[PDB]
This record gives sequence, structure tokens and C-alpha cells, in this order.
Amino acid sequence: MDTSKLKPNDPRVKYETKQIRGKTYSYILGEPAGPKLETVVLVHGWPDMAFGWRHQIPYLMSLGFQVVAPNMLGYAGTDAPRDLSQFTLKSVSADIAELARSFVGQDGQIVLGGHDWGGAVVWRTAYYHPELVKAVFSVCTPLHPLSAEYKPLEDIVAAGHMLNFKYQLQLKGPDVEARIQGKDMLRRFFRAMFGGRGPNGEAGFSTSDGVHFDVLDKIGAPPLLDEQELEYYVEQYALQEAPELRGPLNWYRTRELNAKDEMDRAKNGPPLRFEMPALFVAASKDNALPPAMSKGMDAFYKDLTRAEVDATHWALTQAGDEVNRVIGEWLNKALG
Repeated sequence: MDTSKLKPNDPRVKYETKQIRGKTYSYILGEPAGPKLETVVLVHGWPDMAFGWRHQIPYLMSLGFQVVAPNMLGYAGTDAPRDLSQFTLKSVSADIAELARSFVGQDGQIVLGGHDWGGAVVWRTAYYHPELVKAVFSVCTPLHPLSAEYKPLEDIVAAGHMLNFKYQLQLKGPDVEARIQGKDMLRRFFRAMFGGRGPNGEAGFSTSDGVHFDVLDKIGAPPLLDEQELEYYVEQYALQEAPELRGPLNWYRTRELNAKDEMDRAKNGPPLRFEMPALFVAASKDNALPPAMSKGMDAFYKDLTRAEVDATHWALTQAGDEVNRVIGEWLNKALG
């Protein structure tokens, strides 16, 4: 079994869709050699896609796992609904649950893994569907408590709080959606998002201000992608109807809707408590999600394993082999 990373359109896996809760969901499906131990569902974040797990998918396949990696709502081959209520963590968790059970049956269980917004999704999925989730891991994204209040993000950062999230103001607004349209702009956007820099070292993205439009034309080749991978991201994102980033950006437009769901659960529903085995992999050089942010996370878990890898936010790829080892060892203990 070839365990090297997936290449664009890699033939070792299948590219399928299913109807899931009223939406077409596209996904990568990888089969193990021999009888499957478990099914693992992997959930990417922004601005990534299923192919973001290209290091992990063949590795997990070779460990005996069936792997299902969806392009999440709004991304690539998957539908991007107009309604923002479809993009809430709760609605997407329910999508994941139905997708999972279309593979393991209604009584079955899965292993669940996430990164970035995907990490937020898998903690919520394990909270909303503990029947289904046998073990759960997140890379980079720590647990956040159930929202007890809603304040507009503008007011939070104007008071000097959550400053490392201020880029989300730009993302939820009109500017990125309007300006980043078509393959050529998408290409520049991805060189910026994956670490490319201009002739004078200017970054194409910051956690303070978001996408630096003036820089994009001058942004060079990202260290974190080769040319073919970069082109695959462009082509898959171009599957969306222009403005192509509407779907992906809708993930930043749900704070009020999410807060409404979670204030309800904070008051009426069960407490945030994970009984099943859980893993959090922190990334040392993570700008957007610094490890310090996972402060008192351990209190919510019966069985949390912490790990750390030296990488930026893009740890799945930049530190693929190390991330694979951490997951492999944890999964071995968690299942055995």
C-alpha cells in the first residue's frame, strides 16, 4: 500500500456525492486494504477542502480505516445554500451525522477528526451526537464553551478583545466575496493564504486585517503547496457559482445564529462533556489559533490526550507525517 500523500485526482481514492439533509455533499472516499477497523470522517476548515487531508487519508487507509472526507457545505463539489441557517455548527453537525450513518448504518459509530472550522464542527458533532462518535480529534482548534451571550464581533474587538479574530470582520463583509472571483484571483488568494509573500516580504493575509488585496498580484509561490496542488485548489473552488467564495465565507456569517442555538443548550441542554476518547493537537506556530487559547480545556473531558507539533496553522500538510503519527498512536490506544 502506497502511503504517500494524495496527489490531485489521485486514483487511490473515490470521488462521490450523496444527498444529505437536502444538499448534494461531495466527498473523498478511501477504502482500507482488508476488513475495515472503523470508519473515520475528516472535516476541513477555511479556506481548505477534503484534499486538505491528503497526508492523512492514505495513512489512515493503510492503518485499516475507511475514510470519508467531505467537502463541507459551501466548498468545491458540495452545495452552497442561500440560507445561513444551513451553515450553523448544529446544522452541519447533523449533516455529518447523516453522512456518517449512510456508511456505518443508523446504529453504527465513527471516529471523527477536524481542523480549523472543521475542529469546531467535530467538537459540536460529538456533543450533539454522542451515540455516533466513538472517538474524536481536532487539529489546531481547541474547544470553546457553549455561548452564554451574543455580542456583535465589531463590539468585541472595539473593546480590545478577540483581536486575533478581527480578520473575520472582513471575511463576513462584502469585500473578499466581491474581489476574489474567478480562477486568476483565486490563484492569488491561495498563494496568499498558504504563506506566499511579495517582493518586499509583504504578507497577503493577516489576522488583524484579513486579505491584503493590494499585495495579491505581487504574491509569490507559497512554500506550503507545490504548483499542481495550488492549481487543484483553484479548480475545485471554481466549481462553485461566482462569487465563488460566498459558500466558504458563510462560515463567518453565523455567529448570531450559533449563539442562539448554544445559549439554548447552555440554559436547557446537557453540559459540554465528552465521555469518549478525545485528542487535541496544537500547532506551535499557529497565529490564528495560538495554543494558549486551549487554557482550561481539560475540564470538559473524561479522556483528553494533548499533543503538539511544530508547524503553522497548516499543520496537516506542513507536518503531515508527525500529525499522522500522533493520530495513529492515539487511535491505537483509544480503540484498544
